[PDB]
Amino acid sequence: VKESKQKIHVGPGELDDYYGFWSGGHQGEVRVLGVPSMRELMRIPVFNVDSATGWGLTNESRHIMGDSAKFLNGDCHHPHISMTDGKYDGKYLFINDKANSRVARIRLDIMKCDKMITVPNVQAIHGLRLQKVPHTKYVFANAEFIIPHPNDGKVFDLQDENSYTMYNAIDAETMEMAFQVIVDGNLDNTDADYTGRFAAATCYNSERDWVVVFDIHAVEAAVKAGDFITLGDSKTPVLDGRKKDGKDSKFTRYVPVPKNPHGCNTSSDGKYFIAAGKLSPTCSMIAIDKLPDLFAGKLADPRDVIVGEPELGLGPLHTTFDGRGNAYTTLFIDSQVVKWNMEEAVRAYKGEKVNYIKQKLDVHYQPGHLHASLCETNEADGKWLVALSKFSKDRFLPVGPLHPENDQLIDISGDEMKLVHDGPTFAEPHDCIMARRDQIKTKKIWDRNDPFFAPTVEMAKKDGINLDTDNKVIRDGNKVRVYMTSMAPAFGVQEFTVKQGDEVTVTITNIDQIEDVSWGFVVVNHGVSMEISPQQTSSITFVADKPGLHWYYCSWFCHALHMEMVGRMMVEPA
Amino acid sequence: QKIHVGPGELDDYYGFWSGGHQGEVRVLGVPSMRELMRIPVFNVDSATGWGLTNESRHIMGDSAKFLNGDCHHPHISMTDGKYDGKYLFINDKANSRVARIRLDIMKCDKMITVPNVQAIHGLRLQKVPHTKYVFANAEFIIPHPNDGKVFDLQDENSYTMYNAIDAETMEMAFQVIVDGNLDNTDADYTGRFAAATCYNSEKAFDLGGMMRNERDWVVVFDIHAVEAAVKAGDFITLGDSKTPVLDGRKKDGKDSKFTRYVPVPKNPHGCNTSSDGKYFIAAGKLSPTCSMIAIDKLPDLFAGKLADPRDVIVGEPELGLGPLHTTFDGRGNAYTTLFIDSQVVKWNMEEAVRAYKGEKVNYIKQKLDVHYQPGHLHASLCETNEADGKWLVALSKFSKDRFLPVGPLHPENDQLIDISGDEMKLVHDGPTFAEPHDCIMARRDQIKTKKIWDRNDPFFAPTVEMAKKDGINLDTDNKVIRDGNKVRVYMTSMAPAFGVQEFTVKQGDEVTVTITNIDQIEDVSWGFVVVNHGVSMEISPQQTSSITFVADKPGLHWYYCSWFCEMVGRMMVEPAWSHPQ
Ligand code: CUZ
Ligand code: CUA
Ligand SMILES: [Ca+2]
Ligand SMILES: [Cl-]
Ligand SMILES: [Cl-]
Ligand SMILES: [Cl-]
Ligand SMILES: [K+]
Ligand code: NA
Ligand code: NA
Ligand SMILES: [Zn+2]
Ligand SMILES: [Zn+2]
Repeated sequence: VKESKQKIHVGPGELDDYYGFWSGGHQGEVRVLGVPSMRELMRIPVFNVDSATGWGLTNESRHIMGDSAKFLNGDCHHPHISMTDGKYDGKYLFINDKANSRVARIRLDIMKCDKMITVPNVQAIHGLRLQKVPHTKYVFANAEFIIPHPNDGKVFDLQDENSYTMYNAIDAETMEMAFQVIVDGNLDNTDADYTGRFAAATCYNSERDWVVVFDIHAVEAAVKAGDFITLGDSKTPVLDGRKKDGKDSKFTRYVPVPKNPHGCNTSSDGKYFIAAGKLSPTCSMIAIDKLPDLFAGKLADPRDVIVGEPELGLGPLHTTFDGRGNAYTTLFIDSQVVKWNMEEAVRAYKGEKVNYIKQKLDVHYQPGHLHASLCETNEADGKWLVALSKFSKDRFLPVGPLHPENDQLIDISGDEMKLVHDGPTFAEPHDCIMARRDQIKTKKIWDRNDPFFAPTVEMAKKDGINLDTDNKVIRDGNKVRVYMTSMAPAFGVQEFTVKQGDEVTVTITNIDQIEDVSWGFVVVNHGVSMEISPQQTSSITFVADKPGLHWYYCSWFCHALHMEMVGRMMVEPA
Repeated sequence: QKIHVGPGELDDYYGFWSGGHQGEVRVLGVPSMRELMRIPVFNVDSATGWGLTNESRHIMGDSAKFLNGDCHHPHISMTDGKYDGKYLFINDKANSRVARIRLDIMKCDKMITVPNVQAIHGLRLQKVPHTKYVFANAEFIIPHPNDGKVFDLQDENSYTMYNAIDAETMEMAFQVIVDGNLDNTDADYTGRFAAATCYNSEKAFDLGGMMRNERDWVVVFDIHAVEAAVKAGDFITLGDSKTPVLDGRKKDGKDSKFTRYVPVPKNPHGCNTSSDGKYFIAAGKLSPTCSMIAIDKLPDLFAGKLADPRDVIVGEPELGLGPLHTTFDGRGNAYTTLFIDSQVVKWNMEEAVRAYKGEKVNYIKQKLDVHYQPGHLHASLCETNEADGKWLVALSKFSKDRFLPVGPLHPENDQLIDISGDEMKLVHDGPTFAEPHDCIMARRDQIKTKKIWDRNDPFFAPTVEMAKKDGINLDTDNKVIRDGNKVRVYMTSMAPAFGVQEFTVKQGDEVTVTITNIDQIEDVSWGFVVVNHGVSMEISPQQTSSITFVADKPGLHWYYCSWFCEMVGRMMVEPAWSHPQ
């Protein structure tokens, strides 16, 4: 007998035990929470435009975003942390954008998005998860929607032979495409095994849909051999993982699974891909150690890799793991989390009369994703569970027609799940991920060599500027490039003069060394705003389209004399 | 007092937090300090489409071109010196705006760019007889006209102005030219007087210059005299703005009808009306004091019955290093942030005034350490004559080691403090993003929200009129209206499907999609995203929302329901080469 009795209060001066990384949902950002307090410590802009830091306005952010900087929106769902040997290594966080078909990488040492890619020749990146073993070499990303190839407006027919969607592999370290695998059907969610050979995804188009399993080794072998095509103007190797006249691809196997299956979750012992049944009141358990036989043609029926199909309740959507042998599954219709024992389910599937269900806990209301601490790793610790519920109804004060999501913290450390905290959140975060405090190591101040602003350092070099010291205004036709340091009471350049119509770039290097002393820069009535934290260089470009005197000021309260940290841009009329 | 709000319990107060440099307003529950909602205002919100939709860009006007704001000062409208829960107003220092939020729908419903000024900072509301005016400070001195011929702040036509906005119409009411500049502002409990601190009586542009004078001032406005001159036509106008402009500067040492200047040290910052209506209290900042202005001495001051403007000061308590802001428990105590000493100091106002008269008395009751460098602070109901003395939030700018490390950028630390007793007790550290400067609390029963939109709501009434020109009944119609290279899609939305599940256009067509959520259930919000076109918006129950974008890519393009949602559809774009060149 072990009780669930962890402390959930983090009082003043006490620190949280875990980091939580929440998807920002339809709002487009990533959020850092402290767990168990469930307080938001930081917002990391990704696909949104952030007025505060200037993400989406600065030259450094728009460089990372590339052409997709033209979009002001994103739709995030699935945040995941890079792994080495099946354990979080604290290097990167990755997240999808369903709205504009992107994957972004966040560097966890600076807590900023440092790379972003628009996945070519697909629409809507939804499902996303990382290779676990030997490390996160690939980011695996589902493109949800079937589209014509090419999508040039000659063919709109979605049953055309060249209409399909694809499974996507991004090189985690370079954030370039690795390869794409054409599949049958629509892709929903995906996960990876604990060896690197296999990955799997639920599919909902084309009484039984499937989980498609990928032999990533076979895909890799084909790419190395050059046995691939390319699509349109993308150099990405494209492999064909569809069935042809009933004949399987080398790259894929289609495992029949009921019914419009949704969640696709790898157990922390590495034994199972568990697909949540959604319309079927079941989960289906695929034995990963039977997949080699499946691909080698030693099994009579792709159904032979199914070793469990527990009946759990109405509307199973997602599954997580406590590392003790239990799975935890959201029941969307019954509005519960059900705790069940995986090996007992496997024995039940063979016909033994054993109850594998341990507990059903009511949640409020209509849970979608759920996440137990370290569940994506072989160190799953069985301490905390968050269930992310879509309808909060009366659980919080009314706030008008739009309601928050209810993210409920549940103590799973003992035999009985216990609901301990209701956390309201904005714009349907949908899913989250937790890490131990000691798995995350952050920088206190920036490195002057940081790649995040290395292109700005390069630009300064071409102008002969030492960013650590210089306060200079460079004139170049109708372009004006202001460079300044900022510290203690004043901007290093307190006034400058331009001509109406000039394109002004302001680059600021914060040379304060004290942690937490962030600077800001706002140009009044010009739509210009950005952050410059200690030892960072930030830059922003705008046109001086209004004659006269225009004030700029430091936005980030950094000193008793904050109100007075200002400068003047004087714009001479045309 | 209950500190922790368990599952199934509700908060006792609403808190409305400024979004700081991030530009939104945030709704929190107090005392849990959890964020219940975000209200987009000056930011572009991917989730609801604020800043992308036609309804939101119509409210923002020309300023819809800006993707940023910088807000500090949220305030709730009042009737007879008590919150009435109708509106929240807030400033934008970055692009010189004031915005109004309707507290029944929890959305920004009006926005104004204040003409002929730069940087709206200080903002507060008339209390009595109700919030007729929104008072807003423009912080920075600029030339008039600001056409690029004169840049000198010492020119006789370089100045800044105090701004009054009609709260109900969200049009300018008047502007008062002042000497110096403007920082924070508050209003009395009669409707006659408003007051603002000034830190730049020097009209300088550099740090040393702004600190030269031993005293700047709080400028006091006789609003009755301003209104009297407006109705008498005794005003001018600047540029193309019709806003009445009154001159509240001194001439050759002679006071204007509209203003008086009370010398106060030094670069004073906070300007806070006591809840009993007795004082404007200016926080001394560079001076380790607050200056207490007796509001009942102001009529005599404006009537020339006092010899020296300092005669309206009846207290100047020495409190500590860097006083910035003051709030009130309704028990006769004031609470002031000490930015340098990093404390909140509780002090008794009537004893501070006695000490000013020389009566040696210790008016300081407690100094509580906060973490670290507090700016604003706010006690529950402090801006009303119902100040209840229960909760206090101090908003500190350096959180240092109070939270887990999250990289070089740190959160702010908004600390909840129990003040219901004689001893202040720190109960909760609340990390927040992007520097909320200030917040405002309301009792749960002071706020009444709608669960479902009204079909005649002015928020989308222009969209209803557009639909009418097309012969469209929005509650029923699922139709595609073609008009040259414009395509206007109108659909209803309710489970199980979009009312229009596919439509075809020509490459380059300008497509407007208008969706009416005809579902009646509450919490059933719909969303709409067009993949790879940067298009996203919310449609809540009985709302009509619309968004306009160019179909610049040939081929098939999926759209889907984001919120609460298969619920998908297809836009088919015929290639330009198959249509007239
Ligand atoms: Cu803008 S200032 Cu003390 Cu209000 Cu923060
Ligand atoms: Cu930066 Cu004050
Ligand atoms: Ca001064
Ligand atoms: Cl999943
Ligand atoms: Cl257990
Ligand atoms: Cl104030
Ligand atoms: K800060
Ligand atoms: Na990129
Ligand atoms: Na307006
Ligand atoms: Zn999901
Ligand atoms: Zn899901």
